[PDB]
Amino acid sequence: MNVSIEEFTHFDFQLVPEPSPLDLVITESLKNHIEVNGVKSGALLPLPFQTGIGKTYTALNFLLQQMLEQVRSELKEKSKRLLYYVTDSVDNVVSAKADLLKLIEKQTVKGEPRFTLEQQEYLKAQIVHLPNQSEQLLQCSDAVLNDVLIGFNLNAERDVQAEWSAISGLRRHASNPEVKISLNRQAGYFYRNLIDRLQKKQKGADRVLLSGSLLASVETLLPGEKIRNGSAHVAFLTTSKFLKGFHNTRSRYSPLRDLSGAVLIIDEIDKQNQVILSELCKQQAQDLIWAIRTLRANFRDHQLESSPRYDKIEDLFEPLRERLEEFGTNWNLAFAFNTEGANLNERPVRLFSDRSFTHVSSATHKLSLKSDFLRRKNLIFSDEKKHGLLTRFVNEADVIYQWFLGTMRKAVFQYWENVRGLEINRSLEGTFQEAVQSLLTHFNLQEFESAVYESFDTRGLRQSAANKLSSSKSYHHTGLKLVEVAHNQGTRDTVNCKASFLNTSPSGVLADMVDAGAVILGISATARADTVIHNFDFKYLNERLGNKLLSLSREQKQRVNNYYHSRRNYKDNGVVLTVKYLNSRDAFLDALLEEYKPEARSSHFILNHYLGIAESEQAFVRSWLSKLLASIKAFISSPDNRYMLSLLNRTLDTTRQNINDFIQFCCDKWAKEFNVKTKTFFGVNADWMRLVGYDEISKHLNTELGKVVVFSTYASMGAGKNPDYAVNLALEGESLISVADVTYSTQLRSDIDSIYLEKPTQLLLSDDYSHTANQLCQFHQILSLQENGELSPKSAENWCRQQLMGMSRERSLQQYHQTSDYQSAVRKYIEQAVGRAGRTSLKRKQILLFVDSGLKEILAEESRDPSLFSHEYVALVNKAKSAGKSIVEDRAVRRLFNLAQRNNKDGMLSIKALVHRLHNQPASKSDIQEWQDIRTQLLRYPTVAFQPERFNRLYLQSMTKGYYRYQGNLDGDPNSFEFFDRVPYGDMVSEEDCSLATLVQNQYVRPWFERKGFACSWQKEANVMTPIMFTNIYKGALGEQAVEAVLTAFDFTFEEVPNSIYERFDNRVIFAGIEQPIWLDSKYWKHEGNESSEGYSSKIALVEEEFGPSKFIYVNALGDTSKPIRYLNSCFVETSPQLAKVIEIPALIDDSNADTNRTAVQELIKWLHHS
Amino acid sequence: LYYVTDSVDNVVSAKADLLKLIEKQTVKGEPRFTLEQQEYLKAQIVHLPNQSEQLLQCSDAVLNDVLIGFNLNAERDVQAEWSAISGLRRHASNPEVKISLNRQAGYFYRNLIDRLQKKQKGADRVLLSGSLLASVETLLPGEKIRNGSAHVAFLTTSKFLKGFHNTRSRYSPLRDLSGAVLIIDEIDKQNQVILSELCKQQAQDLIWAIRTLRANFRDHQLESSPRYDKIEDLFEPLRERLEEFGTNWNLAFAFNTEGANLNERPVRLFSDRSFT
Amino acid sequence: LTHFNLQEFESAVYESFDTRGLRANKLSSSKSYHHTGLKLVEVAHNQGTRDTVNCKASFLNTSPSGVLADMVDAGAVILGISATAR
Amino acid sequence: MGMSRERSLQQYHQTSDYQSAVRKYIEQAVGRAGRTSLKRKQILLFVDSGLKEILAEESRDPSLFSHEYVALVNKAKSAGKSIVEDRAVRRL
DNA sequence: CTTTTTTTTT
DNA sequence: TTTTTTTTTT
Ligand SMILES: Nc1ncnc2c1ncn2[C@@H]1O[C@H](COP(=O)(O)OP(=O)(O)OP(O)(O)=S)[C@@H](O)[C@H]1O
Ligand SMILES: [Mg+2]
Repeated sequence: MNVSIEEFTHFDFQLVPEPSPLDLVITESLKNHIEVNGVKSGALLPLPFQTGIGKTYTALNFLLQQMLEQVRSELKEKSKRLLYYVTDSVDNVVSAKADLLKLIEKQTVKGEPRFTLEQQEYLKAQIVHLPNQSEQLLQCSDAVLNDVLIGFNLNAERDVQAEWSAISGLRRHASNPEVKISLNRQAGYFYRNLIDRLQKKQKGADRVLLSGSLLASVETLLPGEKIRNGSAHVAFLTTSKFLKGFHNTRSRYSPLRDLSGAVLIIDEIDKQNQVILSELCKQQAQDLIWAIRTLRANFRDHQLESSPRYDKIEDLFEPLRERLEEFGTNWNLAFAFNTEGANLNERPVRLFSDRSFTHVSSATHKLSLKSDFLRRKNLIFSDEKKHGLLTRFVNEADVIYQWFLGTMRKAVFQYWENVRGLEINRSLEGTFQEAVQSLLTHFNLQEFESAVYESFDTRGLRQSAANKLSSSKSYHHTGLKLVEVAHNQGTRDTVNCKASFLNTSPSGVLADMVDAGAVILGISATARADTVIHNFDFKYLNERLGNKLLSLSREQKQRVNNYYHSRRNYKDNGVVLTVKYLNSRDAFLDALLEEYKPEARSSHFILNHYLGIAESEQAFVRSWLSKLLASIKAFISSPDNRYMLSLLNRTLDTTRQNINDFIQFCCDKWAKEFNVKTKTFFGVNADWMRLVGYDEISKHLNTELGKVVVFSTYASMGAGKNPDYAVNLALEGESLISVADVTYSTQLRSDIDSIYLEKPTQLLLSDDYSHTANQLCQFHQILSLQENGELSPKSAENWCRQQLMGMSRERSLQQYHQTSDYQSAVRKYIEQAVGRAGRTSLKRKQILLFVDSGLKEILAEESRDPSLFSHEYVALVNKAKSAGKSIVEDRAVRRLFNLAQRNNKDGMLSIKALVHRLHNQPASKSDIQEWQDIRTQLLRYPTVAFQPERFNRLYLQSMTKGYYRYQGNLDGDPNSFEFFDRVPYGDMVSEEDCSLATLVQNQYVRPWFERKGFACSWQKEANVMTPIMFTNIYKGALGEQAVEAVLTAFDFTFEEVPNSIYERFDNRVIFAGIEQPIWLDSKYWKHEGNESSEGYSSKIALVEEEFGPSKFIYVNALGDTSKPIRYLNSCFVETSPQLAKVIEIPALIDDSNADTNRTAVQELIKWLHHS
Repeated sequence: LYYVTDSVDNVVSAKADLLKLIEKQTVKGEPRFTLEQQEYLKAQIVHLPNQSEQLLQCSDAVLNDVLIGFNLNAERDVQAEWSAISGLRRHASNPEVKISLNRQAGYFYRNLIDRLQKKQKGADRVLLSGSLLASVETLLPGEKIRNGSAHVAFLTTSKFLKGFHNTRSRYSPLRDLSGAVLIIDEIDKQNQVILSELCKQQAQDLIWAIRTLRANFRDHQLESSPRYDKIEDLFEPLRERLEEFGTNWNLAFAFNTEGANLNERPVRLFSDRSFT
Repeated sequence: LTHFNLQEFESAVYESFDTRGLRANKLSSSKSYHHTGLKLVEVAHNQGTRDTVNCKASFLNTSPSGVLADMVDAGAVILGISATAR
Repeated sequence: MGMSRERSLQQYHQTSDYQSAVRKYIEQAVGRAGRTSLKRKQILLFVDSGLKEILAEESRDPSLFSHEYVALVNKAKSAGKSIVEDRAVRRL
C-alpha cells in the first residue's frame, strides 16, 4: 500500500507530549548549541545519568520528534536528514527498533491514539534496520530472490544459479543446528557475489528500471536502497556495521564520508571505544620499500591531463615529486635491500615508533644501512663503534607514504570542487570513487587503489593538511607504527619492510566525526568514566572540541536528580538492599562434590575426571565456582526472591556441560531442601539471545511458579538490556511494592531481584584477528596510558620494549593491574552490571546483591561525587567502605609528575630532531619558520594562564605557580628527570636565574623588548616552560635579542644568516660600509661551552670555505664589565689583535648594576675600523 | 608414469583395471606376485582427484591428526571452517546438501593446504613420520610422489594441466616432463580439453603493463652477485626497446577516445599476429 | 621480480610459465598458427572514470598441437591411444 | 561483429572438417558394441537417417575399421557414389 | 538456421 | 602471574 505524506496535512504538529526533564536536557542543550555555534556546526552531548532512568526512551522520543519535524518540513515544501541509532550489540539494536515501533503504535495523546493507522504505517516505513549480509540474505524469502534474479537477468549466469541452488537446498533442511553454521557463511558469500553483479549491472548503460514488484524486492534485499532513493531516513545498526557501511544498488555507502548534518544516537558510547579500535587494527600492512620504489618510478614522468576537471590538482603533487626525487637520490633506490652479517637472520628486525619521541628497536645494536655500488645492493648491517641508520630510512619512508595518502585526499576534494562546477547536486561521496580512479589511472598507480580507499575509510574522516612544535600535539591524531624487516617470501637475498600503522585513536575518530558536522548523543551511565582503555579520552576531546562538547548546567542536573529520586524512592517504600561479599569457602565445595559422586576417591578425582578440569587450573575453578554456589544457595534460601542473574566472565555453554551438570545437581538438591521449584537458564549469550529470545525467561516468570536462575556474562548482559518480566499478581505474594511517588507506567513489570557479580578479569583488550592486530592493540593501549598521564615515560618505554620482545599476556595484565585506570575500569564494569537490577519501579522489599570479595578493596577506593550513582551502587560502595579502611592515594599529582616528564622528553626529542634538520644544508623554509616560531613564542609567553592548544609541549603544569625544581642531565637520558617535590634541592626554572629583570634594566634592551612585545616579566601562571626550552631555547633568544638591541644603537646592521650556514652563527653584521662580511655568535652569559677549539675551528673552516675570509665576534650578553676583551685566532690561541680573526667580549651589559659596557663596544668598533 | 584421460570414470576404471591385473595375473598356473609383492606394487600407484573429492574421502581421524600435528587447531576461522565441514558431513541429505558440501570441501581444502605449505616452507618445519606421515600422505597423494614412495599417477587432463599439491608447493607436471612416460587414452578428445584451459587465461591491460615496464626498467638494477651472472644482459635489449617505444608513443600521458562511434560501442581488434 | 620491483607481474609470469613451461615471426623461420597464436584487444573506458581508456588484451600464445609438440620436445614419451587418433 | 551460434554452426557445416568430425563421433560411438567375443547372433543398429549421406562419403582404407562401422558404411553406401570434390585439390 | 555435456579451481 | 566475549567481512 503506497503511503504518501498527504495524510499528515491535518496532523497538528504543535501538540506534543509532556516534556520530561530528560527531554528538556536534550532539547535545551541542542537549541543553545544551534543558536550559538550555528546550524551547520557539529556537537557531542554526553548524557551520563543513572542506569534505568529513561535515557533510551528519551532518545527514541527524540528520534520520533525528529521524524515528525522532517515530515512537517516536507509538507511545507530538499534531501532527507539522516538519523542513525548505533550500539555495539545486535540485541540492543533490535530491542531499540522494536521499542520505537511500540512507541509509534501505542503513543496516545489525551485518551486517543496520536497516529492513525496510515500515519503509523508511513512512519514505520521510514525506519530501516541494517544487519550483516548473512542475516540480510537469510531473512528474505525465495520469491524475493527469484524476483530479483529474473528482473536483473542473472539466472542466465552459471555460477550464480549454482550458488543460489546450493543456498536454497541447504536452507530447506535447516532444522538441524549444524546446517545453520556453514549456511551463514555461504549466505554471506552469495550476498557478496549477487550484490557485486547487481551493482555492476546498475552502473552501466544497461541500467534496469526499478519500480513496482522489482523495486519492492530489491528494497527488501537491499535496505540501504531505501535510504539512497529517499524512502527512509532512519537507520538502526551496530557500530561495526556503521564503520563498514552498507550497500545500495549503485555502490557501498560509507556513512563516515557523509556526516554533515546527520544525527547520531550512540548508546553506550564508552563501549564503542574498543569497537572502533578493533576496526582500526584490521588495516592491511604495506611493504614500504615496494611502495616508495613504485611512487618514485611512476612520478618521474606521468602527468595529468590539462583539463578544467583537473584544475589546481597538478600543483598539489609537485612537492611530493621533488621530495621523492631527493629521497631516491639520497637512499639509492635503484638498488634493492638485503641484510648482512650474523644475528640478523635468526629473528627478523622489529621497530616500533610513536612517531614523536618513543622509539624501540628489537635489534641489540643500532642497525646501519649502506650502499655497495660494486655489488649494486643496499645492505642492512651492524656496525662496530648519522644519516645511514635504518630507523631514519624507515621514518622518512613512512612520512612519504602518509604524505602521498594525504595529497590523494586533498586532490579528491579538489576534483569534487572542479566537477561540481563542470557538471552544472552530486555529493562528495558520489564522486569520490571516480576521482580516485581517474587520478590513479592518470598516474599509473592503480596498485594503491585499495590503500587509498581504506585511507578514506579510517583517518579519511581526517580532512587534515601535523607533528610540529607549533601545532597541537597528541597521540590521538598522530598514531603509531610497527615495521618488520624480514626476508621476502621465496627469495633469500632481499628483505621487505612490512609496516602497520595506526593513524588515529578512537578519540580521534570521534573528534573528526564531530568536526565533520555530525550531532552525536552519547548515552551511557559511564560516559565520563576515568579510563582511557575502556572509554574515550575526554580530556583530549574537551581540549580539541572546545565548546562543541556540550555541557549540562547545575540546574539541569539537579532537575534530573530530582526526577530520578522521585521515581526510585526506596527509603519511603521500605525497600532494603542486602549486600554480601563472598569468599572461596572451599570447605563447602568439597562436601558438595563429595555428595555429587560418593563413589569417587576424593574431590580431586571428581574435578580431574568427572568435571574434566586439569590439575593446574583446578584451584582457579575451585575458587570461582564455589563463590557462585554460595550465591545460588543464598538465593534459594531466600523465600521471597524469584529472579536471579549471575554475571560471570565465561559462558556456561555446552562446552563446559560437565560443570553445568554439577551446577544443575546442586540446584536440584537445594530445590529439594527448601521445596521451591527452580529453573536454570544456561548459556545465555548473544547467539542464544538471537535464536531463543529472552522473552522465554519472561514467559516462565509470568506463568510458572518458583525461582529462576540465569547464567550470562558481562559481554552479553551488562550494558543496555532491560531484563524485566511481566508481573502476575497471583504468582507474587506481599512482596512487590511500588517505589515511585506518582505512577508513571502502564502494565506491571518487575526487574531482577537477586544478582551475583563476579570480578571482571580480562580488562586489557586483545585482538584475535591476527598477530599484527594484537600487537597494534597492545601498543595503542600503552601509548594511551602514557598520553593520559597514568604511565611515566620510563615505564611506558620499558613496557613497549617488553611488548616488542614478546611478553606474555599474563605479564601485560600484571602491568596494567598496577594503574588507576584498571580500578576505574573495574568500577565502571561493576556499576553498569549492578545497574541491570534497577529498571522498574516495582521493587521487592529485599534485594540480594552477592559480590566477589576480590572487588571489596576496589569498590572501597571510589571517591567521586555520589550524587550521580544509583541506589545499588551506593549500597555496594557504602558496604565496602564500612567493612574496613583504605589509604586513599592521590591521582592528579602523579599524573602531573608523569606529564611533566612526558612534556620534557617530547621537547628534548623534538628540539634535537629540529636542530639536526637545520644543520643539514640547505635548510627548508618550514624548519626556519618553526625555529623562529618557537623562539618568538617562548619570548612573548614564558608562562601562559590557560592550557595552551598551540605550543602545549613547550609548557608543563607545575605544583608551584611561577617556578619549579627539577633534576636531570639535559644532555643525557630524558627518562631520568625529576620534578617538583621529589627534588627539594634541585635547579630552578624562574626569573631569578634568568636575571631577566637585571637584563631589562639596560637603557637599550628595554625599548627593544617593549617594541617587540617580548615579556619583561614572568607572569605567575601555572603553565611554565620545560627545562629543555628554558636552557636551550629561551636563554639563547634572550641573549641574542639583548645583544642585537645593544649593538643596533651603535649603527650596526644585522642580516639573516644564509640557509647553508644556519644555526652556525646568530646573525650577519655589516657596519660603517665595511665590505668584509661579519658573523655574529651571541650568547646569553658565560655558563660552560663544551665546544672546544676543534668544533669551533671546524665551524670557522666551513664558513670561510663558503664565504671566504671574514671576522668573527664571540660575545656574551651578560657578565662582568671589568673582564678584558680577548683576541683569538681561528685555532682559539691568543695573539696580537691585528692577527686575530675572532674577538671575544666577556659582556655587553653589567649584571651587578645593569650598566651598558660602553668601553667594550667602543673597542670592538675601533678594532672593526682597524680590520 | 602418468595415465591421463578426459573423464573421471575412465580414470577410476583404468586404475581398478590395473589393480585387478596386479591381483590376478598368472604365470604358468601360479600367481605372479605374492601378497606382499602385490601390496608393494599397489602402494606404488596413486590417484589424484579434484580437491573437493580429495578432502571428502578423508576420515575425521585423518584430518584431526593432520590439524593436531601441524598445530593448526587453534587458528580461529580454520577450526570454524572445519567444524562446519564435519557438521555438513554428518547429516549428508539429498544432493541439495551435497552441492554445498562439495563447494565448501574444495574451499576448505585449498585454505588448509595453503597454511600447511606456508608452515612447511618456514623455519618451523614439522617432521613427518609414522601416523602424521600416513595421514598427510592420505590427505595429499602428491606428497607420495614428492617423497618417492610412488611413481605412477592416474588423473584427468584437467588435473594434469593444473597440477597437484605436496607439502612444499604445487607440482606442475608440465615443467618436469623430461624422462617421463605419459599414457594418454583417447588423445584426440584431449585437443578440446587443452583448448578449454588455454582460453581460461586472464586478460591484461596493455597500457598499464607497458607503462609499468617502462617506469620500472628505467633505473632498477640486479645485484652483482654470482647467482645473477649474465642475467642483466638478457634484459638490456628490452630496456633499450622500452625507452624507444615510450619516446615514440609519448607514454608520459594517458589515453582517451573522442568523437562518434567510439563511445557507444568499445573498439575490438583481432590479430592473427601474421596476416589476419 | 623483487629486484626489478615488478611483483605485480608475478601472476602473469606464473601462468605464462604454466602455458609455456615446455619451451618467432620471421619469413626465415618455420611459421605456423600453432606456435604463434592470436590476440583479441578491447579498447574501452576505464571502470569508474570517464576520461581514460584501457586496452584489455586476451592472448592465445599456442594451440593444443603446439602444446603437445612442446611436450614431446621437452623429453616426454607419449602413447596416444584412440581408434580415432588420426 | 557478434554472429549467432547458429550462424557459426551454419558456416562450419560447409566444411569437410565437419564431416570428418561426424564420422569420427559415429565410429567411436558404434565401437561401444564390440567389447567382447561373446556376441548375440543378431545385433540391431538404429542410426539417424540424417547421417546416411555423411556415412556415404567414407573414403579411407577400410582395413582399419571395425565390423559395425564397415557395415554402417556399406549400408549407407548402398545408394551408390555421389560426386564430391577432392579434398587435396581444394586444400592446395 | 541450429538444437550440449564435460573437468578443474575458484 | 592471570584465568573472554563480541561484530563484521571475508
Ligand atoms: N514514560 C516512561 N519514561 C521513562 N521510561 C519508561 C517510560 N515508559 C517505559 N519506560 C521504560 O523504562 C525503562 C528504563 O529503561 P531505559 O529507559 O531503557 O533505561 P536507561 O535509563 O536508558 O538506562 P541504560 O540504557 O541501561 S545505561 C525502560 O523499560 C523503558 O522502556
Ligand atoms: Mg541505553
